[PDB]
Amino acid sequence: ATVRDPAPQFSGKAVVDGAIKEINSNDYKGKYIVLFFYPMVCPTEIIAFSDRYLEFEKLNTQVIAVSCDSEYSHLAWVNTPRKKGGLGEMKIPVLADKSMEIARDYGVLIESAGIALRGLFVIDKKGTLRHSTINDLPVGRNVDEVLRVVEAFQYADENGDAIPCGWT
Amino acid sequence: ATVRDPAPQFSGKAVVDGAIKEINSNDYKGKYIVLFFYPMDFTFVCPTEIIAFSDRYLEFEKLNTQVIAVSCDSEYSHLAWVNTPRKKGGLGEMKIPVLADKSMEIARDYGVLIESAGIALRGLFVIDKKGTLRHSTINDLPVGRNVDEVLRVVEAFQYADEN
Repeated sequence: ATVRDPAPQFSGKAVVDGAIKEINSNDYKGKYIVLFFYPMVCPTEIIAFSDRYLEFEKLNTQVIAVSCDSEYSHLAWVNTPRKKGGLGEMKIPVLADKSMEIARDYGVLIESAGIALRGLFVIDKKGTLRHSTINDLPVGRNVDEVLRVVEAFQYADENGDAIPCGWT
Repeated sequence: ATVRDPAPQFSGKAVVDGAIKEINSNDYKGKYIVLFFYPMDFTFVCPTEIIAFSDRYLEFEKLNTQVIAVSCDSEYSHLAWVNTPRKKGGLGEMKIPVLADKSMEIARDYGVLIESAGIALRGLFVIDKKGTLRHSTINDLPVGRNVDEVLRVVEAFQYADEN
C-alpha cells in the first residue's frame, strides 16, 4: 500500500481531552488527517504538533499521534507534567497501538525489532494517501514542512490538482 | 523494501557535466546520496524543483552528499533536455547527474512506479555512507519537494552517525 492509494482505515482507543475515546479514521471524513507514529527518545516532537494544533485546525486537518503502547499508559503519559518527560495537556489525540496492527498496515513496523519507524502520513478529504514521510529512528520531523505539504495539497484539490510554478 | 535496509542498487547512463557517463550506486560510497525522481510525463510538472536542487548543489557538497535525479526516459532524451534553454522549456546547465530510467526498473526497485500512468511518484531518498536507506519522502504528483528540508534531514543523519 503506497501513495495515491485509499489510505488504510484505522481505529482504536485514544486519549482525547484527557479521556479515553474510541476513534475511527471514518470519523474524520471531510477533514485532512496527519497520522504520525511516535516510536516508544524525545517527546518534544509530538508536543510540538500539539502546540501548533490551531494552525492545523485552520486548514481543517486532524493530527493524530500513534504509539506502540496502551491507552492507559498513554493516559499515564498525559497525566504527567512535561517537566518530567510526560506529555501534559495535549491538543491532538494520542492513539494506542499495542498490537502494532496499524504500524504494519502503514508499513513502518520493523518486523525484527518490534518497533515502528518515524512514519508520517497525509490523508485527504476522500481518505486517500497523499504524502508519506518515513525517517529512521534518530531523526525527528518538522511541523512547518508538514503544514507546507498540507496547504499545497489543499490548494491543488481546490485549483484542479495543479500547483503554480513556484508556490508559497 | 523499507528504511534501515541496504538501498536497491542503481546504475545506468546519466548526463553528468553536460555529457553522457555511466554511473553506479557503488561509485558513491563514502558519500551520502539523495536519490530523487522527477516525473516528466506529469502534464503539470514544474522544472523549478529540480532546477532548485541543481542550484543548491554546493550546499549538498559541503555535506559530502551526491544528489542524483532520476527521470522516466533515456540518456539521449536527458541530454536533449539539458541541451534545451530553460526559457524554451529545458533544464539548461544541471549541476547534478540525471539518470535514465526508461525501463522504470529503478523506479520499480524503489516502489515509486504508478503501474497505470507509467510515471513515478515524487520520491526522495536519503542514503548513507554504507549505502542503507535512512529516509524516504514520497509525494503525490501535484506537490513538489523542499531543498532546505532535505538539507536538514541529511545533516541530522550525519550528526547522528557521528554521535
